[PDB]
Amino acid sequence: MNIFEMLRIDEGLRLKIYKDTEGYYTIGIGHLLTKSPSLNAAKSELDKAIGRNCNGVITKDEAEKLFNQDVDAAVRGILRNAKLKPVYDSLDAVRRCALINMVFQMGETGVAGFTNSLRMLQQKRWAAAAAAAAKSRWYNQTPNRAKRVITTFRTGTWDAYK
Ligand SMILES: [Cl-]
Ligand SMILES: [Cl-]
Ligand SMILES: [Cl-]
Repeated sequence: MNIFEMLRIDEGLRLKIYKDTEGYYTIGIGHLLTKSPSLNAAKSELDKAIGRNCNGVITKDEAEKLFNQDVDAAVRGILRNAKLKPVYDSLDAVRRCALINMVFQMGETGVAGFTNSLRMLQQKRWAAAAAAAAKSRWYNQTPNRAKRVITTFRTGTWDAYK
C-alpha cells in the first residue's frame, strides 16, 4: 500500500463536479475547487486548473494529474511547516502516510490546529493521540475515513486499509 492507493480509497475518483460532505465543490480525487456556493465559480475554477474548458467534467488522466499535484503540495507543506515538520520527522513510515492523508483533506492549517494530538504523536503516546483526534468535527463529519486514518496513526500499520 502507498500514499496514493491510500488516498484513492479514501477519496474515490469522480469525473464530474460534486459537493463534498461539507457542500464544497470538488472533483477528481478529493480536489477542492471552491468553498463558494456558486456552481458557476466552481466551473471557472475547474477550467483554470485544467487549462481547458471542461464544462465541469474531466478525464481520468486529468484527475490523476491534479492528484499528483495535490499530494506533492501536502508533502511540501508539511516539510515547510514549523509545527508539522518535527512531528513528521519523528515518525515511522506508515504513520507518516497518515499525517499526509490528513493534510491532503484538511489543509496544513486545519492539521496544525490539532495541537494536542500532534503533541502526543511526537511523544509517542498513540492511544492518547487517537482519542484526541476523535474529538473533532473531522471525525464527526467523515467517520469511516477518520477511523481508518486514526487507526493508522495509532498502530503504525496498514490494517485498516486491508
Ligand atoms: Cl487535538
Ligand atoms: Cl467533539
Ligand atoms: Cl466516511
